[PDB]
Amino acid sequence: LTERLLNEENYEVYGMDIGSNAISRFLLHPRFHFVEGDISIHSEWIEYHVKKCDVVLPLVAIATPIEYTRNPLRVFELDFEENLRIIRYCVKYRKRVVFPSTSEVYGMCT
Amino acid sequence: MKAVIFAYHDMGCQGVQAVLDAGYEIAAIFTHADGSVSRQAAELGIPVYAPDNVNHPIWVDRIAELAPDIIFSFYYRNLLSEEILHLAPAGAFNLHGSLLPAYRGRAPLNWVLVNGESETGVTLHRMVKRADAGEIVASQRVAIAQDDVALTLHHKLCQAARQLLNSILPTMKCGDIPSVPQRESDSTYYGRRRPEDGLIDWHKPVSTVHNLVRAVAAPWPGAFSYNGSQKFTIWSSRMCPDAQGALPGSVISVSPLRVACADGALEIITGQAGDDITVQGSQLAQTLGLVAGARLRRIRVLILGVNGFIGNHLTERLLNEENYEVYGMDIGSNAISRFLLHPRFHFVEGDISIHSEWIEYHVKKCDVVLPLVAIATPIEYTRNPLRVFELDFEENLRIIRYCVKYRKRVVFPSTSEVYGMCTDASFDEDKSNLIVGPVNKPRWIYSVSKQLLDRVIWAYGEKEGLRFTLFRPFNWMGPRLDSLNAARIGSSRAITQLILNLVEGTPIKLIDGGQQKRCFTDIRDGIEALFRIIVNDGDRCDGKIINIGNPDNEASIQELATLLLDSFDKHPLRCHFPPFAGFQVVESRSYYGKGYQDVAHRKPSIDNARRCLGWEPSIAMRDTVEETLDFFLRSVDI
Amino acid sequence: DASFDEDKSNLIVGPVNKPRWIYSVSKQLLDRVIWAYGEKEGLRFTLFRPFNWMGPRLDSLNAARIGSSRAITQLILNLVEGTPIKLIDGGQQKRCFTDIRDGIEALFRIIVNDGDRCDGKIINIGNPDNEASIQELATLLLDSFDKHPLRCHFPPFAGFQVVESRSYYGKGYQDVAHRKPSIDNARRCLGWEPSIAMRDTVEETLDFFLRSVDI
Amino acid sequence: VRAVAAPWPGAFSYNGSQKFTIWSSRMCPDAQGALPGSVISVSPLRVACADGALEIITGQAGDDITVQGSQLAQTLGLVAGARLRRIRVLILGVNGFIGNH
Ligand SMILES: O=C(O)[C@H]1O[C@H](OP(=O)(O)OP(=O)(O)OC[C@H]2O[C@@H](n3ccc(=O)[nH]c3=O)[C@H](O)[C@@H]2O)[C@H](O)[C@@H](O)[C@@H]1O
Ligand SMILES: O=C(O)[C@H]1O[C@H](OP(=O)(O)OP(=O)(O)OC[C@H]2O[C@@H](n3ccc(=O)[nH]c3=O)[C@H](O)[C@@H]2O)[C@H](O)[C@@H](O)[C@@H]1O
Repeated sequence: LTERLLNEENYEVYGMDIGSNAISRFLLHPRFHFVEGDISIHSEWIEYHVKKCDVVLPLVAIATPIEYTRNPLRVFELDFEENLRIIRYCVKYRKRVVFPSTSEVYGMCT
Repeated sequence: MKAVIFAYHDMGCQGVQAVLDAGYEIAAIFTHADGSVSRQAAELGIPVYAPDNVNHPIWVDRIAELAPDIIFSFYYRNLLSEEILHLAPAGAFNLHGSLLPAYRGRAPLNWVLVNGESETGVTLHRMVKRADAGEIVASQRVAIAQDDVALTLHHKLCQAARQLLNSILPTMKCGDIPSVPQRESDSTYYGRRRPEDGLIDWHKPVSTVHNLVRAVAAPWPGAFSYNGSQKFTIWSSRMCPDAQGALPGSVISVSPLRVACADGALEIITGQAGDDITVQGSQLAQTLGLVAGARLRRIRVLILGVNGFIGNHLTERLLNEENYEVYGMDIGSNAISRFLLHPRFHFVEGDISIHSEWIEYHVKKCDVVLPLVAIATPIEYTRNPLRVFELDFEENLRIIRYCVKYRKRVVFPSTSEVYGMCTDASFDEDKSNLIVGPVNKPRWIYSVSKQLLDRVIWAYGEKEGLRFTLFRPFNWMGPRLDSLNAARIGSSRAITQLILNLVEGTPIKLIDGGQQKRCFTDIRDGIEALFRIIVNDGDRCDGKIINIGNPDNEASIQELATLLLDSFDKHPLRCHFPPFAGFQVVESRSYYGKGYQDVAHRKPSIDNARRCLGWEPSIAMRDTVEETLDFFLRSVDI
Repeated sequence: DASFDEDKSNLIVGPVNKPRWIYSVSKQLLDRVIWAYGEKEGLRFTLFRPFNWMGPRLDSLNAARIGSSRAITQLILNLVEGTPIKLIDGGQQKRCFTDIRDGIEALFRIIVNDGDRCDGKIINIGNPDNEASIQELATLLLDSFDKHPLRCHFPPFAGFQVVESRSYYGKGYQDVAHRKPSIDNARRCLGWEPSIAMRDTVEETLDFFLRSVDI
Repeated sequence: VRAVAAPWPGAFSYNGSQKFTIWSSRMCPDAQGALPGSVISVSPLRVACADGALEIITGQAGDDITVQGSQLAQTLGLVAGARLRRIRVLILGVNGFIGNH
């Protein structure tokens, strides 16, 4: 998504993560700004940036079927709690969430 | 005769009945917790004890109270102290497994199979202070067959002991010593086997690999290797000389399972793929999915206070080594200007007194944490005791809880002042006591602080699994040790304060006589030892309280200023500075203020640093004073 | 030091691999922080260091079975449930035992603070006239047990037995051999010296804990 | 005692408050007169039941090693003796549908 929006004309993308070991190609791209952050720790840097931006895409999530039974609590505490904190940041500062739901929400649907 | 027997496992099980058969009166059998020796002596109506350490005033002064005549050691795990050996007149004799004086180590019944020995047998000898190096009394040797494995050779050598103690033992009841010393060149003390030793090396002879597999055949850990990333063991094998032109590690057949070695091939009979059941060699290569293949990021160091005494020189050393990503946090970079632009170093803005989020984030991002921020000047202890305690204890402790929570390693900086006014000849991390003055002596608000912090680290690393290593510098000094402009306040260590007195032509004060002695360590030696700890070669540092210091440099502050003055006059800029303002001895409560106290002598036990790092100091006092002087001198408007 | 002086005696503890002193070092650093406040901020304070006080209501018999119990009431438990009186590491070390009444009286005098004599000073409450050993304690304990009007209802005495340190306390323990307080600051500031002798303390402590049990 | 002797968990009881196990025994019919549960002697270690007494051949106190019945009663230290608050319920929402009942 960073490369798509970066190739597009008027997109100033701010990307938060703990590393840059896969986004190395466009790190210094003038329309891309990397920021250091963990959605579990930072409350201010994440809230600041949500104000500064227009759309928010909280792509941080643990989405591995093994981790659900392995680490059920960290799966909940990250996929739910911390992401919801970001969503309340958005309702407060009046921003749009392009939020990622999941296919697993249907579960064993007929 | 009265016999005290230290017996354990199968050997002790048989040896106790061998002594009981030889006519002896048994009045004490000592062993350990859990064929057994405890249930054996229990069902014989014998008194049997199992102490933690038999060398104990409750036990030593109650073993000789039983009036022992002989003491016999049948595979005892703990070592006996000479004071406990000399309790029986006729003496004490340990039955060792190997054919002494060979393999005089521990657990040799495995090592004989490993190397491929042809014969080995029991050897009863007289316990001396040397490790299993007494005088031979009897030796029923046993031959190792081509098929023998661990359990088989165990019961075979066990029969050898049970058979030898039916002859020499009834003869020893009369007080004879038909003993023979050991050629102290014909000795091998093979130590304990660690689990990272039953690993297979396929680039060796099949004889070697088969010898290993037999050495750890059930119920031992068993030889093992890895297909891709699946640890699988090999319980039994067959030395197949068929080379079948294949590279070491390559699978040849799947039924029979055959792996190629440097010469020939090893044929795997049984084994397990993981902790699942032991299976047939073909079924073994099935669950592994074998066909015909072979067999078998840099480190993030977080430095809190990169711009500082240690931090500057530590970042330089970690940086020169290729594979290190150092992240250094500080309020200013006014002295780390040389590597700011260095790609393998990232500076980051922060103060541990304010930031409580960025710290935690970075502790996650890194691999080892070095909270080098700490106010460590004797004057500030009495001046701002609350400031010293809040910064050096409270805030740094919060950094450590970050580490225990995120499972990082803490190379934490303890101090020499943790010992305080210690009497010991050399201050030992693991034995020296810790002496401090009363509460009305606030100079120790620093010492007590770093110590309690030490103990909390200890508690975490022990009750919660914190990876840590404590290092206690001993008066490190060199370039970049405080600043002369901040040394004018008193907030400065000893050396650069006297250098300031030479620069501005102030009398060099020698507090309270100036006759106390300390060991002065060079910066290069201390930074090498710290890096050796950080590399942590083979976990030699985990849980250890190491000690960095240079005992070759014990001098007095008068001796220090003397060596300093002679290097000042010999400097090419002595002319640029005023004439020397002389010495003058002053009260302590005249320069440090009320409530001061001091340690008179200081000598570090670098035993652990020698033992864990393969390091001993080098640069002597003279070189340090010269380089320290030079740097600070030319860093002046000239 | 023969008698521990709050204002002169040093403070000695074993190395870090002796977590017994996690308590001592903790209470001391806290002591020193109070001292700092009292001078760098003017905190009104007074520090009192009890010396093996004992009497009625000292731990519980139910919390003594876990180990969470001081020496006196632990042995009282041993004599209550037919359990041997263990004398850790010989039980031959000595401490000065202060009665509850005297210690409370000294503390009350501290709270009164007659004429600000207690401000900034580290008072020490103890009875140097009651130095005894755990061996000698347990014997004086036993001696008071059998002449008690309820000797009969409790089971027989189970004997004494010496035990290693790291068999009852575990890894990393160490102990202070002798302990005697300098009660000068108490005397000087409180007009206070101890009175009740050990036997009364032993007898009243036992008496209370004994009848505090269902029959 | 036989039904769970080694290497099975083993029978056990309480010496006041310490857990000791009985590995081997001899049901001893000589109903030597004591309360069922009283210790009769040390060597042999005997404890009374309803119809006689049980005799302790071997055993272990705590997890220290197994010994003779005599040594067991010493590590325990025995003579003729005998073997051997309400619940706080917090209700958030006490005034309501379930709570009141
Ligand atoms: O690295 C160490 O071993 C420890 O040493 C220091 O303790 P200290 O040696 O007492 O402090 P110094 O600045 O090195 O002073 C040493 C002695 O020199 C003397 N001195 C110092 C300055 C001066 O102007 N004149 C003078 O006579 C004083 O007696 C002073 O105690 C610090 O307390 C610790 O932070 C440090 O870790
Ligand atoms: O109240 C006090 O003076 C101090 O009591 C304790 O220190 P200590 O007296 O040494 O510990 P105790 O449990 O009261 O017992 C004293 C010693 O008797 C010994 N002991 C204990 C129990 C026992 O059954 N047998 C026995 O010999 C132990 O070695 C123990 O250290 C606490 O550590 C201090 O915090 C407290 O201030």
